Amino acid sequence: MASLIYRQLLTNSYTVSLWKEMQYNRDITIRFKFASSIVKSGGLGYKWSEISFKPANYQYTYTRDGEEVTAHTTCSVNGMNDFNFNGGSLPTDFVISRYEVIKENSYVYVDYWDDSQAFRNMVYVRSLAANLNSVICTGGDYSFALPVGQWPVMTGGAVSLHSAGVTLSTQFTDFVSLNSLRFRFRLTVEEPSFSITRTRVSRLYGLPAANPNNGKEYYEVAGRFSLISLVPSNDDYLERQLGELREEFNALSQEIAMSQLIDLALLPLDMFSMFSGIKSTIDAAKSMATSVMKKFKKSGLANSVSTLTDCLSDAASSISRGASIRSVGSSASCWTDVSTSISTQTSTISRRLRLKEMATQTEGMNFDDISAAVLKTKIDRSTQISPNTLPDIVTEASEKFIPNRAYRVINNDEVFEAGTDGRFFAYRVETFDEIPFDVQKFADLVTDSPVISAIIDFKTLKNLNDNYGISRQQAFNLLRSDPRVLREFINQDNPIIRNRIEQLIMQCRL
Amino acid sequence: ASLIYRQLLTNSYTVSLWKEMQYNRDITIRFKFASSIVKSGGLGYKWSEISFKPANYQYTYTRDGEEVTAHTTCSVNGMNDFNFNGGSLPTDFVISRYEVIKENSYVYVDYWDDSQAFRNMVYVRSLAANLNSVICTGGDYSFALPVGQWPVMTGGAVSLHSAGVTLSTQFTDFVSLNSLRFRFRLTVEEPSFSITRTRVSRLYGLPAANPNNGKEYYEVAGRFSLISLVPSNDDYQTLERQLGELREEFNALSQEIAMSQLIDLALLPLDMFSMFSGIKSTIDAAKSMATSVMKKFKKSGLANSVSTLTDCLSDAASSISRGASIRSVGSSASCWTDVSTSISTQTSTISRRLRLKEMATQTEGMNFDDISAAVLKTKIDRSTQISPNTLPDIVTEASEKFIPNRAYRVINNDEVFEAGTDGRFFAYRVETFDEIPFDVQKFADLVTDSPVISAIIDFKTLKNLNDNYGISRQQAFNLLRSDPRVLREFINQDNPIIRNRIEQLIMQCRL
Amino acid sequence: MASLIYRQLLTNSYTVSLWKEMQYNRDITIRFKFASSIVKSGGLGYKWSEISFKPANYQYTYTRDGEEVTAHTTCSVNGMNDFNFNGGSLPTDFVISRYEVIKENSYVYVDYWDDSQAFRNMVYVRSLAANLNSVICTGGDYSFALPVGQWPVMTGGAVSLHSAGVTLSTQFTDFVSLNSLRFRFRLTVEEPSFSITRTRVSRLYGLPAANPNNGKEYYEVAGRFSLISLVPSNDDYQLLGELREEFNALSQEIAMSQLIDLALLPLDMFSMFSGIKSTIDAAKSMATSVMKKFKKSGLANSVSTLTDCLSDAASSISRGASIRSVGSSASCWTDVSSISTQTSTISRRLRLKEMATQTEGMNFDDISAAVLKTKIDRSTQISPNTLPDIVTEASEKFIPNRAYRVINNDEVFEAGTDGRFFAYRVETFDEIPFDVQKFADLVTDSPVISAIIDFKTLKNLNDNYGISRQQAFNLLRSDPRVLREFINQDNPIIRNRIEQLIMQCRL
Ligand SMILES: *[C@@H]1O[C@H](CO)[C@@H](O)[C@H](O)[C@H]1NC(C)=O
Repeated sequence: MASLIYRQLLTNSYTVSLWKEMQYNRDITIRFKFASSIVKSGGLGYKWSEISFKPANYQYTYTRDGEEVTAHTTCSVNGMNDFNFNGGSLPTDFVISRYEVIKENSYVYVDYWDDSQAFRNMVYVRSLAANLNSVICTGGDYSFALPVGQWPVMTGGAVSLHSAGVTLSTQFTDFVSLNSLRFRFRLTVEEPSFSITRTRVSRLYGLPAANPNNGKEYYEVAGRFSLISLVPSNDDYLERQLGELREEFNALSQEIAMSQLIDLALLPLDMFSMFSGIKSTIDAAKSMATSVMKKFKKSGLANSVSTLTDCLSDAASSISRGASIRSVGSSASCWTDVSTSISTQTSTISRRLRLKEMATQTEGMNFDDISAAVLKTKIDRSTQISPNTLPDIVTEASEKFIPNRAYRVINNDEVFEAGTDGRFFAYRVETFDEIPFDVQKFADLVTDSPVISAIIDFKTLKNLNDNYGISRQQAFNLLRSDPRVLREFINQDNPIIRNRIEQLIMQCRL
Repeated sequence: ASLIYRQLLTNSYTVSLWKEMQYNRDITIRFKFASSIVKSGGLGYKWSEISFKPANYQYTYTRDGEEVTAHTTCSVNGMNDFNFNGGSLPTDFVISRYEVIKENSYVYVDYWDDSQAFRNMVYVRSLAANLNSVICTGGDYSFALPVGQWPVMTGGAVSLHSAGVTLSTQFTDFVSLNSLRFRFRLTVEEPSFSITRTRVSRLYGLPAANPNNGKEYYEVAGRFSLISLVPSNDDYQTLERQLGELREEFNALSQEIAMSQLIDLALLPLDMFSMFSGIKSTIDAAKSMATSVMKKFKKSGLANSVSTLTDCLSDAASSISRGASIRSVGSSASCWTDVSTSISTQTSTISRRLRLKEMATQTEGMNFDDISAAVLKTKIDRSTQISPNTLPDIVTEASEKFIPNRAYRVINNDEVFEAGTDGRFFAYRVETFDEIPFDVQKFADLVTDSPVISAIIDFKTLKNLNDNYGISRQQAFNLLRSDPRVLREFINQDNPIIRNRIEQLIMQCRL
Repeated sequence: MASLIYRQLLTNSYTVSLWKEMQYNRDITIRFKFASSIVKSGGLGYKWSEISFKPANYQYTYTRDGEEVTAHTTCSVNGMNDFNFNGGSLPTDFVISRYEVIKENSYVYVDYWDDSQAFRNMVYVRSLAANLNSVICTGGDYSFALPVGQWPVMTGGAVSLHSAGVTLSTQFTDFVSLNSLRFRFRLTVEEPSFSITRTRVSRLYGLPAANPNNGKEYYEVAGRFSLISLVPSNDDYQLLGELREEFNALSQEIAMSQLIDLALLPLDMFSMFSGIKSTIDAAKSMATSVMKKFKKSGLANSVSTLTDCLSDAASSISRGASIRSVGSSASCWTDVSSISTQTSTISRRLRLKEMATQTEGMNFDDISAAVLKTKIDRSTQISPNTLPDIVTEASEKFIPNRAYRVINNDEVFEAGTDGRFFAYRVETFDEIPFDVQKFADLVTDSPVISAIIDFKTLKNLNDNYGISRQQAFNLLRSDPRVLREFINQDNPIIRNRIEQLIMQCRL
């Protein structure tokens, strides 16, 4: 459990979240404006080349419900009809070679954009739809300034714009390029017609392309849109000296309670519990489990685990082991090997039981459990545990917490111990009395059978059985490293155990 | 079946969308050049420039049974600027500058279609195409001079060979297209271009006056294979009354649920996949349901209480203020024996913390939340109104409001101590069930460390059964330990004192 | 454990990453240039209609710290003031209707772009910052080409460019479109003023809009930028016929003692994909690649279908699916010589009991996964597109026939997918009629065990290599300790069975 957090870091290292589907629902005030292109031919001044529409950019600033919002609109037309009027071939007759008009068969496009969060990084959009209201575009009065004679005026023209389909588009300009929202509008001819006064043309529906605004600042229409777009999870599109952080640990040296520590080290403190409560203040939250894992699977522990896996696989499959490497006792196995007297051999064989402890081949208190409990106590009670600094501190912890530990194995009422400090014992279960430590049997048992972690190691167990005379059940449970009886003793206030626990603390400090 | 709860809590850190798709498609690029003439003033013998322009062409051509709308845009770069002046007079034929295509120059062609490969193509890798080489021959452009003979530029042939491919963007006044950029190199051929009635001929290249030769387009076939990045949901181009209805559906299917098969299902490690693959129809290409449910799951009473238990063991182990403050019954306070709010009160307050022993792996028996999850799975699989959009926060409301009033027990040397959130507490013996005074300050020290077991077989029904349907020692031990073997044995032997308890639990998981 | 890896694959199926937040910090040499637009009115040539600025593109190639980098810089100005100077209403007096001048109120924009990686796919950016140094920009000598008269020369003018905020922009052209970075610069007038000679204008500050480059090839200013952008993790965005034979060549070369030592380890995803000397792309996407095919197979579909049938057997009861049930009642764990047929059919779901964590012994799929991890670290032919569906063909075709047992009151009931059943007592091996309709009621709920030590070899062993009570109980329970102890005692009646298991783990 408390070592299952390490096993989980390992397992989920492959993951070493970023996007989010955000829904947006906001009201808008589309204020657009037509624009006309007027090219007058030379000569006397009686001949006009074209009278057409021009896409017109228009940036404005209106008031939302307690916010001031800048916006930017661009109106355009498609499918307009090209009419013309030629009354004579002489330089003194009024002629307009080709002018554009809008009718049913045409459509009116309006690109819209704001500075809001919806259009900040909008490149992908689905579930798009909008409810727009209909308006009325009325043309104005443009006086064709002829040199001499009369002055025809194109006056009138009304047309109702009704909502239509919506899409995306891009407003291109010489400064900014904007991924914008394209509203379509259909046209219904109204009663006011446009007619050129003092001319033989009148009673023709449409809108004139000389003064469509009719001296207005804009044409206003309000709307609402609802869509779902893609945006990065992070809505935005010195820390310490490690010596001094070690001194912060030395300030949190020793004062973990023992009942509380043993109760804390019996909880599956999974990723959520382990990275939620720690220091209760961070904005980013950008997968800090991944941020610590990317440094966790770069260290000696992880490389040694992978080396164990590869020596097992290779040597099993076909590979011979170098003359320095030797098989002690039974058939070859990384678990049973003298890397390279008996003290040395047993320490070397114990250096892999640390990996057994974090390969789910344990039976008891699983020392890495207590190491992780201490870690979760320290990074909780502390404050300089910044997400940049927790990576490689979890690894310094996992690699420098409780280096000198000890293990044991049980076989038919006969226990065989071992430790990385070069110590090796063999002792009976019922009546503790040492035995000649049996090599070629300790290896054969520890290779396969479940191993136990010697928090109650044979020295302390002897001292305890001697002074605090022990019952059979208590002895069996201490051998099996049972937290129930361990905490019953810690509440019985047994100094022979409190000393061992304070020594574990002084060894798990750093 | 609480493995779903455990894995949700564990993988809540992850809180998929995009997808790598391969597209291998044929194309018929029907492209076209366009020339830009500018004729100087004076008489009409003087030409300012004769150059190229980016030339767009949109059309609609037939695929193998599909009508595909397409869009091409051709252009040339690195062309050579030749000139030719017959003199300095207003009447002499002069072309101050004209562009010609040679080997050193390159031809660019942007291509786009209305198929699926191009709708949201913004990132691409493994890009490659198999294009064939073509030939391009010059046209016949008759320079209109005011008076006299009529020179005509005629000839020129250059072969276009396929080359590297990349991306580009075809801008217009109406649309903007994320397009594919085919590049082409040039190699001279035998037909050379020359102006009739003029002292120039037998020089290689392709003129820029009229490349199309009057052809409506030049056509070249190809195929392209690539790998692009796109959103999963292909839709990026082109609750009180409902929850009450679902409550009613649960409170009408609860009794239609069975007991034997439910106990059979409650021994299954139903992982995320096992729970979210067997949806009724996998309705339409749903999102990551684990993330969808978790982003609601980790805001609730359950998860916040887990975090509180965590932090109250943490601070308590860090400094002695919290342990000393929680005011336990006595003889330890790690965090668990805390009374926020007599015996009844303490026991209920402690059992509301024992609610986490189930999803803390501190159990040994039937693990009641397993039954809750199983009933949830059964109902959301046999229901019709359950949507993937409303299942988030329903997987949380169920976990939070299933079996609010529940009971737990602890065994210690042939002495069994029960307790419940409803404020009940019974102490008794294992073999000969006989009530006994309940021992506070011992029940707490035992439930802290010793494994805790669920009260599906609680003392009341246990004693009714021991009287009517009197039981043997091994079966009684296994009922205490809540074994599925003996439980299913009784459920197949049709014991109504267990069937009624199970139906009660069902009426409590009704929601 | 070695089956827990399959259960974990199934669990993490929801993850079936691609993007990443990368930090780029690179040095750059901003070599920009101004450009002016001199428009001359008609008449004689003394009257100037306008002298404005123009967006000035410049494309070049410069040397970074061991790199040769191609770059592109676009200079522009904004908020420049418009001054005028008229010497008379005649066509023969030197007049400039409008000329643009620079002061504090104005700003200078510079769009910058390179061919490096930082600019290849820059579409999203955050935490943008930059360190730029200030420079001085001065105007040259633009001689107004008067047909006749004096020669006015606009000369002088200097301005100090101080850094300002940075943003994004897009440089558009008739050839290329570049997602570029917009460096903005504020201006402070310097001591040298701009003045037109042989003309009544002097001792006025700013930068002349006529010749701001001063005849230079560029204005060089160094800089550095830092950002955090989104990028595809795959850093490139901008053919079984012989595999089976390799497996069957590697099958028996593998040993047995060390294989059993390795088949007890929870070789989770890290441990399973660490010893693979993968490619730069496989190490990034291996797990999801194999998972997207692992949840497409008969194994996954059968698991999901058992789950669907358990849900439907708990719900349907009022209309309960009455297909068949031998035993107490419908379970969907027992859904069906007739006896041999039923047993094989039940064993095709005891494989799911195996990969559902409801076993006690060596859990044959675990041995299969151990063989897999021992073969795919040796096989030379392993590749990113290749391991996916090899993991699945392995999981599907390793040990097709496999047997199981259930113990009840010292009476073992066996079963096998090969249509064989054996009932027998633990202490005294002697067969018994196989009790169907009880074997099912027991295998349904009681734990099951695997047939690594199956009855045939078990009896051969109890005959030849006389066996003790505890050793026999542990061999029934399928204990790896006693298993490895026999394998080290060199018992051919177990070595042969293990070799058979290998040869079935063949692919
Ligand atoms: C066949 O395998 C054995 C061990 O399994 C090995 O010693 C031998 O060299 C192999 N044969 C060849 C030709 O390599």
